[PDB]
Amino acid sequence: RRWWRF
Repeated sequence: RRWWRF
C-alpha cells in the first residue's frame, strides 16, 4: 500500500 508491492 504505502510503497513497494503493498
